[PDB]
Amino acid sequence: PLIPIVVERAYDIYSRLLRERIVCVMGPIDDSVASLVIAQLLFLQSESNKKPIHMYINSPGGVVTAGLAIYDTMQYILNPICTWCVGQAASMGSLLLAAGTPGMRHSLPNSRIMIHQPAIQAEEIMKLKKQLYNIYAKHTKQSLQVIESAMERDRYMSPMEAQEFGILDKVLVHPP
Amino acid sequence: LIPIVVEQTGERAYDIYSRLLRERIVCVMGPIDDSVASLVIAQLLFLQSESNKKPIHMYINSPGGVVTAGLAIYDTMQYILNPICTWCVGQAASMGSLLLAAGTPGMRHSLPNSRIMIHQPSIQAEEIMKLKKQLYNIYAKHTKQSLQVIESAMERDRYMSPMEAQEFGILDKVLVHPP
Amino acid sequence: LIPIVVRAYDIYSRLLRERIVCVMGPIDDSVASLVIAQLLFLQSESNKKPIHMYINSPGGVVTAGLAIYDTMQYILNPICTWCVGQAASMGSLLLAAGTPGMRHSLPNSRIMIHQPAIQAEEIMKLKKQLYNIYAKHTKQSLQVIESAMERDRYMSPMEAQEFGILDKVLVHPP
Amino acid sequence: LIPIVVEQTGRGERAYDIYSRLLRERIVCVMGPIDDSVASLVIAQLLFLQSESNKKPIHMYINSPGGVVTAGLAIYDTMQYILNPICTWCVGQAASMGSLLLAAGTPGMRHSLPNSRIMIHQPIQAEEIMKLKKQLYNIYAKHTKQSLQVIESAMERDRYMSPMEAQEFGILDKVLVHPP
Amino acid sequence: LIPIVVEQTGRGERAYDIYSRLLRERIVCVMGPIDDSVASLVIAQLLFLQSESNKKPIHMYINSPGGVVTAGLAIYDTMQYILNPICTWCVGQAASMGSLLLAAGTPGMRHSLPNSRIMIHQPIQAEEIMKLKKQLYNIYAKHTKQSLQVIESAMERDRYMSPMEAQEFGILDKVLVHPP
Amino acid sequence: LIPIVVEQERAYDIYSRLLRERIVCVMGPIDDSVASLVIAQLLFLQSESNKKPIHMYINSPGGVVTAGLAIYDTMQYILNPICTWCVGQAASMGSLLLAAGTPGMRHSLPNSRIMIHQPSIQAEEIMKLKKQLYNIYAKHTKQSLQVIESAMERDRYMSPMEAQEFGILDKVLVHPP
Amino acid sequence: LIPIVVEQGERAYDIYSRLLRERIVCVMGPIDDSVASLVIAQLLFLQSESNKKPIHMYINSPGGVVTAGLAIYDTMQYILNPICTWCVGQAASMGSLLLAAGTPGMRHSLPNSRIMIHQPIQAEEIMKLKKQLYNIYAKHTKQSLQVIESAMERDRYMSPMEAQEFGILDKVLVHPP
Amino acid sequence: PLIPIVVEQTGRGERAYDIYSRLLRERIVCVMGPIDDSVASLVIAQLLFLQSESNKKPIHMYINSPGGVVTAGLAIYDTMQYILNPICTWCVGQAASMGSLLLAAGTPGMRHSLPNSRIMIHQPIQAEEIMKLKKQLYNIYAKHTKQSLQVIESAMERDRYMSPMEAQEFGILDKVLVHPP
Amino acid sequence: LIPIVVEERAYDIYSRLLRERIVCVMGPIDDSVASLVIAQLLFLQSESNKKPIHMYINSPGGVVTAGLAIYDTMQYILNPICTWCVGQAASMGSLLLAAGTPGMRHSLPNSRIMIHQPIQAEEIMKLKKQLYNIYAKHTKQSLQVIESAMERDRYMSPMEAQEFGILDKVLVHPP
Amino acid sequence: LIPIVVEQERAYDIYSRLLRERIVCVMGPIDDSVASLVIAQLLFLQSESNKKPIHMYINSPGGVVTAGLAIYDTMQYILNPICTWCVGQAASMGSLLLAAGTPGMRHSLPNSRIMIHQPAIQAEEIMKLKKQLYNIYAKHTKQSLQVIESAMERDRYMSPMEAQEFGILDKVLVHPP
Ligand SMILES: O=C(NCc1ccc(Br)cc1)N1CCN(Cc2cc(F)cc(F)c2)CC1
Ligand SMILES: O=C(NCc1ccc(Br)cc1)N1CCN(Cc2cc(F)cc(F)c2)CC1
Ligand SMILES: O=C(NCc1ccc(Br)cc1)N1CCN(Cc2cc(F)cc(F)c2)CC1
Ligand SMILES: O=C(NCc1ccc(Br)cc1)N1CCN(Cc2cc(F)cc(F)c2)CC1
Ligand SMILES: O=C(NCc1ccc(Br)cc1)N1CCN(Cc2cc(F)cc(F)c2)CC1
Ligand SMILES: O=C(NCc1ccc(Br)cc1)N1CCN(Cc2cc(F)cc(F)c2)CC1
Ligand SMILES: O=C(NCc1ccc(Br)cc1)N1CCN(Cc2cc(F)cc(F)c2)CC1
Ligand SMILES: O=C(NCc1ccc(Br)cc1)N1CCN(Cc2cc(F)cc(F)c2)CC1
Ligand SMILES: O=C(NCc1ccc(Br)cc1)N1CCN(Cc2cc(F)cc(F)c2)CC1
Ligand SMILES: O=C(NCc1ccc(Br)cc1)N1CCN(Cc2cc(F)cc(F)c2)CC1
Ligand SMILES: [Mg+2]
Ligand SMILES: [Mg+2]
Ligand SMILES: [Mg+2]
Ligand SMILES: [Mg+2]
Repeated sequence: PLIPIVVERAYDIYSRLLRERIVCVMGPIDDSVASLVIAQLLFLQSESNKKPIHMYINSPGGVVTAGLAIYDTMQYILNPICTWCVGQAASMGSLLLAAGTPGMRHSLPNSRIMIHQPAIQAEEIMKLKKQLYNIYAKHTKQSLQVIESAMERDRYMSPMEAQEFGILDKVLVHPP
Repeated sequence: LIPIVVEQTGERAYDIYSRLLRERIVCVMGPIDDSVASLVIAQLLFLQSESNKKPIHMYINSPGGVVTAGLAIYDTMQYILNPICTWCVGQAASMGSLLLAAGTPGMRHSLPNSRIMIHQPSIQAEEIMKLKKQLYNIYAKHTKQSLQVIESAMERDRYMSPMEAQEFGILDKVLVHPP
Repeated sequence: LIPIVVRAYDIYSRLLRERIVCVMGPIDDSVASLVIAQLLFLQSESNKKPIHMYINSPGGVVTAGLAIYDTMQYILNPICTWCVGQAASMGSLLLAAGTPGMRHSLPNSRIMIHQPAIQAEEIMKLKKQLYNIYAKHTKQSLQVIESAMERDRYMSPMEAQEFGILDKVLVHPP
Repeated sequence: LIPIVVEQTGRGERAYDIYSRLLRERIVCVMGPIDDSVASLVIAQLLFLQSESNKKPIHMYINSPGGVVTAGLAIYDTMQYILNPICTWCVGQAASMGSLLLAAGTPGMRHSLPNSRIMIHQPIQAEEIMKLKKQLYNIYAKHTKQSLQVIESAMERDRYMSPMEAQEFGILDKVLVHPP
Repeated sequence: LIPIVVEQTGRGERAYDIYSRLLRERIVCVMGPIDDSVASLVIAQLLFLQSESNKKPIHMYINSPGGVVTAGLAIYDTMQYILNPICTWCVGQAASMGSLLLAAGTPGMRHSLPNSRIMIHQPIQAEEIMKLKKQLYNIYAKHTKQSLQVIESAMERDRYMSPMEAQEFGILDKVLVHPP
Repeated sequence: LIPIVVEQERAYDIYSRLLRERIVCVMGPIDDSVASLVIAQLLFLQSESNKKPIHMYINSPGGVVTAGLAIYDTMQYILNPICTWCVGQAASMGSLLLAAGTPGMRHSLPNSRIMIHQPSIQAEEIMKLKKQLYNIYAKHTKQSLQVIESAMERDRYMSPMEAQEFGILDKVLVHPP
Repeated sequence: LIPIVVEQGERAYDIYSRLLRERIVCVMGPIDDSVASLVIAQLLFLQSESNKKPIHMYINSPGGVVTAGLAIYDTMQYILNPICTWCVGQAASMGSLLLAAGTPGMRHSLPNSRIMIHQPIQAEEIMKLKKQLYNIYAKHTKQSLQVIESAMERDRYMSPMEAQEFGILDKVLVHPP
Repeated sequence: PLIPIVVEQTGRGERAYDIYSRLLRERIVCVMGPIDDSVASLVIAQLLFLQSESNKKPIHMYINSPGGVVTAGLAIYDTMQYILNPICTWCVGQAASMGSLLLAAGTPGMRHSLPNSRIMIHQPIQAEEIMKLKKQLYNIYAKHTKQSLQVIESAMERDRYMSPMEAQEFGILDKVLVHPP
Repeated sequence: LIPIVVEERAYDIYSRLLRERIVCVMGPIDDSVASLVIAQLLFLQSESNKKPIHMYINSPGGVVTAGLAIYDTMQYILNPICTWCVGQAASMGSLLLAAGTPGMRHSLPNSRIMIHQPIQAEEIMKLKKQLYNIYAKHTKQSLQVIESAMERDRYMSPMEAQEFGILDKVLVHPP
Repeated sequence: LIPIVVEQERAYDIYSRLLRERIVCVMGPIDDSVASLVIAQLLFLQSESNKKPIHMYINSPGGVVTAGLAIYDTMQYILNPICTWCVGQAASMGSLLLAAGTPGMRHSLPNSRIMIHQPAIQAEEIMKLKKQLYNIYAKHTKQSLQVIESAMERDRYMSPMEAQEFGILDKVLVHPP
């Protein structure tokens, strides 16, 4: 994990991407990742409350409450958010992908998307699961019944299938 | 420890990998995982913003690794407009050979003693097969071989020499030195 | 802790400014990557000035060693190789691959051409690549190389000189 | 934690870790076990110091239980390759390859502090192990001026020598309490 | 995490970690176990301080359970080699090699705080272990002014001395609550 | 080391001797291995006599729910009266087994502690199991299911007297009558 | 410690050996080559004692190694004997395949068991194994390949009643008739 | 992995055997799990014991193995050829690598698989030595399958399993059985 | 799990083989294996000082002094010793194979034999010289040939080992 | 796994059979556990006969000095002649035990190696133990303390012939006479 430095002032390359309003959600989501992503989103809003923010997602998912913290922050800030699926968006990753601004949810052609979810009481685990159903229903425009049925299936969707389902808007090979 | 080198601009000190990045060289050395993919993708996108026309060099010495991470790099290579020169040094196996093959036509290179493997050295069963079919389609597109030939070749647990890989359509040039 | 010398450089970076590249310890992909980056950087600083490669290595990963070997042949520069301590397995291949006339050992070094999850056929193909490379740089026949590599032993610098692995055994400069 | 010190130069004030400051005084430390990593660092320092001046003495401080023989021999060969006088100093102990480096200092310039201990005993195929051992015998014979027979016999004994005994043996020249 | 402090210099402000700042005041810390790495660092600091001034006192703070005997002896020999007066201070404890270093301070300049504890008891081949032990007896005899017989008997007892008892024994000179 | 005892002569390890007196021990955490052993013992004792009572000694913090349910189903499958005894504690699945003894034959010693709370696969499946537990506790305690669900949310133990009033057990005994 | 029991001359058996004597074979726990070897040896031994008498297979398993499960399955089909399968606790993955492979009419579950047909080398070989499972489930459940494939994609358990309706088992029993 | 005990009626009364020892009394030898020197030693000891009990009666070898150490597999193979007895081999679950070699080395006509087994002839010191061992395997497979060395070499390069029917056609086994006839 | 066989007396299968005068040297040789092999050889000599003993060898070698302890015991007892190489005999394993009674050293057809060998330096060389002397005695090759051959990191086939003088017969089945 | 042998019938593990022949093995490192066992065997053999020789087989790198001294003292305490045999090696405390056999009855096989060199307590106590070893070697070898001290400093092995000349053993035997 040596991070290359680029000259524009010298920045590590992730800090340079942040200057272009790009936030990376790569790898598992936990409280530490959520904290960082939230800090970046709030910083970018203060730099400009109108300019779009790009969120790059390559994630197998992770901790549900951490994912929900990022989701709530995405909705709290005013900015348009362009989400991009590269590699995969599974579990909480696909929720974040779906939560991008309508018209601005993107996937590359070979990505895979999973809405399936591969110590607390049983009732609390179900309450969290219902929160996920409600969020997916809101952003995909599918019924709760369809979301519940689809999330039970242990499978990935192609980008085209995810587009038809309402998780994303555009499948792009290159810019138009 | 990464050595530091000085470039004349006054003088600026770079670690040697950052200096290579300044020359439009991106390294894909070692196993491919999400962390490596993230770094390679960031570098490719940065280089495109510096110039959407100038070639980018991708050095590949890799046993492969995580398929979805490899596909993320592959999709980024196709997304950016730039010519990409791929170079096989040491080995390109599994996802490494896919990236090698995905360089711009005419600009896929190997050094003379490298070894290339398209075999994948041994989620639900159906999903594993879907990924495998995606690999077949990508190799078919860039090698110009049929799906039948690719499927048969990938079943064989072997490496190809650079000349063999050239004949197969994985690369274009086997170079001892510059022309 | 790496000492700093005086612009302030860590001592390995200072050696690199003097066109010295170190191949100390086991060779793996990470070492190969670093050595290759240094060789290519030094070529861009000057495609004519000699590069010094210091080798103290028990060997390591064959494909990583071959990546360094191919880079040594790719760049135009004269490469002076130096054996200090030992050059075994892939280390001795790199030593032998220096520019003719510029392959050196210190007097107490030891050199080994013996090699102390892939298919049997692929292991043999790699071994044959090593035979061909040693034959080319030592000027010995394939038969002699194959026989010598079977023997689990080190050569002294003088014996390695007679074999064609190196050119000069030096106590001090002339 | 390595303390940082400030030195006054021709270009102003510069901050060095204390080992880097010692290197500026032409002092090279060989403390702890000798392996390829230590040899690499010591060799780089010796070659750097030669380039700063091929005439000025270099001080080598040795407190070592020994270590890897080929790594020790790499340092030894570098000591002989550079032109500079090398003052060796035994502090604490010089055992196995450490005592070889101590003995390899420039004649007249091999030193020990009074309470140091020196060991020439040494605490791949059989033939190759013997070849290395014979190389050590030859090097000790050359620098101590003792016969091969005496060196071989002495190296078999699992013991340390005092600085005075090491002086009489030809490993070092001076046992010093303070400067003259 | 080591706090940073700011000093005013000829060029403006310089930031030192607090141990480096103490070194600028000629204070060398010997806290924790003594091994070759600690000895190397302490020796480098003592030699640096001698080069800054061969007359100004050096303060050595000792809070140590002891450690490696040859490493302790390397520090001891360096303390005797440099010309400078050395004030030793026992804070917390000085046990085994720690108490040897404490006792080796310049006569009149060996100090303890009131609640410290001092141990001269000490918590390779048999002959070599005894030779080292005899070196310790000789050093304690020299600096405490007690006979070899008394030192040998005292070192057999698995116990600590109070600062007052250590003063009476000849290990230290002053037990201080605050400056005079 | 398990001591050996002699019966009038045959030598048994002491647990095997207890088994001869129709005593089955459920001590420690419940997992598939414990369930297998307990089930084998219950079925063996039924074959020796389908009428004679079986004593089940329970000192358990609970454990794997499906393993506990396997024991529970076996207790209901065999015809025999089963006397359950709480010694030390019966928590989580342990208290379910205690409650599942034959009515009138569920016992605790005076200093035992009983917990019906479950100290904290897909979410839906975790809830299905939890609902199965509610139904079983309701059946054997004779409390409405609404009361069971509320009580199981409370992270606490009951004394033997409180567990008796709740319908988990029938008798709190210091010694035999 | 495995308790020892006495059978009537008196002979002392460990309790699992006593069960084997009653023609009961336990498949409790993860299935791997070692478990398969033991189960196969027991089935073949029981066939040699009598090629007509029923054999009882008790299943409490989360599944395990597919080829090991298939070795047991093939042995069940090879021997002539009627095989009564019993689900206690759970039968998941390969466990539910063995349950379903009992003799028609003789596949049983206790009331609180859970059954899963979902399944929690090169890609082509993994798919070939998966297709073998589809074919076996189709044969014993009498469902179509399409229905089996769809059902196996769903990460869920079935109740015993739902498994009965699906064709995995024949009887859900609280006690003997 | 507690091994059940079974009781047999003898001339002197009752004898208790662990179930594997009981199978050995019926001339059944198990090769289950990875093959290493320890497994080879036990299998070899059992084959030689069974030969001494009768040099004519068939021996059954049950194979469920991913393979393992090549020299250990070859030790078992050589023992199978050394004893005079007919050896019936049975593939249950899988026979991969050295496991499939042992399966193929059963007496002609007596090599069996159950219907859902999988067979692999692919194989998932100095380089020259590794090749010498590999050539020994080619020669053994050629002898027992009756295929050419060229066909064996090509087939062993492919990282795949064969079904029992495909293994039958290849010459690795003779019969694929659901139940006895 | 070691199977038990009945002869009534019940023996584990290795103990049954010992009743047939078979001693197994399978796996690495260390002091514990040497102790067991030596005890078995001495026991078999006491049962009969004339009847042959069979030693089965499948070993990568191991501790030199432990191997030499077995070797010395083989020479001490009067009995003919038939050695059998199954799988491999490498390093000390091949020394034991070669030390069988002349005419009674056997290999199965697919075994591999290695005489190459994959404290202070002087003591390591003394042990190595002891091995040279023992191989020279039992193979009838010169010290020079043994030293040269042991330097080569390779295995011999049974036929090559026969020609070298390590063994006498390569057998597919009994005659 | 220790093989079992039959004597004319009683079945012994092979080490117990050797003990029946008055053979005690000291193979492997010497620690308190090994000492305890050897001492028990020596005392048992003395009670069977206080006159018949005992054979001690030594293949040992040495080990704990006080444990070795416990065995040594027991060898001297019992009346019996003790034949010591070096097979493989006798190093450190192993060579002390070898040397402590009855005069005329200390044996080595031809390829054995013997080392008298010794490859938390206070320094003084370590020296006291070392002096005890010097005294014991002097007594049994008949060499002076000065010669023993000098020889023990040398990190080397002796051949059986050299050990014979030194006074550690009496006979180097290829086979019985
Ligand atoms: O201070 C600000 N906004 C101004 C600002 C300016 C520069 C930066 Br950097 C960060 C925030 N806010 C940011 C919003 N925050 C609430 C919050 C917190 C949070 F974790 C998530 C949210 F969506 C929202 C309360 C305080
Ligand atoms: O904003 C830009 N490009 C401009 C730019 C300028 C400087 C830098 Br540094 C990085 C990007 N894009 C780059 C393309 N990106 C989508 C994307 C994301 C991705 F992960 C892979 C892709 F191939 C493409 C969306 C945002
Ligand atoms: O960009 C350059 N050369 C110019 C240059 C200038 C400054 C630096 Br720093 C590095 C390279 N090349 C360097 C050679 N590279 C191919 C290559 C790659 C490689 F890994 C090994 C090789 F021997 C050769 C293709 C691109
Ligand atoms: O370049 C130089 N000398 C000049 C120089 C200037 C500044 C520095 Br920093 C280092 C060396 N040499 C130094 C000697 N080196 C060979 C060598 C290498 C080595 F590892 C040990 C040696 F004793 C000698 C070849 C190159
Ligand atoms: O070079 C010097 N002294 C001058 C000097 C000036 C600045 C610094 Br920083 C260090 C030393 N000496 C320092 C003493 N050293 C011998 C030595 C070494 C040692 F490890 C301990 C000692 F007590 C003494 C020999 C070289
Ligand atoms: O074999 C018998 N009963 C007779 C018997 C006699 C001696 C013994 Br020991 C065990 C059982 N049954 C017992 C009931 N069993 C089904 C069963 C299995 C099970 F795991 C739990 C149950 F509650 C019931 C089927 C076969
Ligand atoms: O020997 C027999 N049957 C007789 C018998 C008698 C007592 C016992 Br115990 C075991 C077997 N057969 C049984 C079937 N076996 C092949 C076999 C092996 C196998 F692993 C699974 C099978 F379904 C079938 C071949 C040998
Ligand atoms: O002693 C016998 N045969 C008789 C016999 C009788 C009962 C038993 Br149990 C074992 C062997 N032989 C058996 C064959 N053996 C050599 C051998 C050893 C071996 F490991 C594999 C082989 F194929 C052959 C030599 C001694
Ligand atoms: O007591 C006997 N022989 C008779 C005998 C009888 C039954 C048994 Br069991 C063991 C030995 N000897 C056996 C040989 N032993 C010396 C010995 C020991 C040894 F470890 C290896 C040897 F080659 C020889 C001396 C005592
Ligand atoms: O009771 C006896 N001897 C009689 C006896 C009879 C049968 C047996 Br078995 C063991 C001892 N003694 C044996 C000697 N023992 C003292 C002893 C103990 C010891 F550990 C070592 C010794 F050298 C001596 C005191 C008790
Ligand atoms: Mg103490
Ligand atoms: Mg709680
Ligand atoms: Mg799942
Ligand atoms: Mg493979």
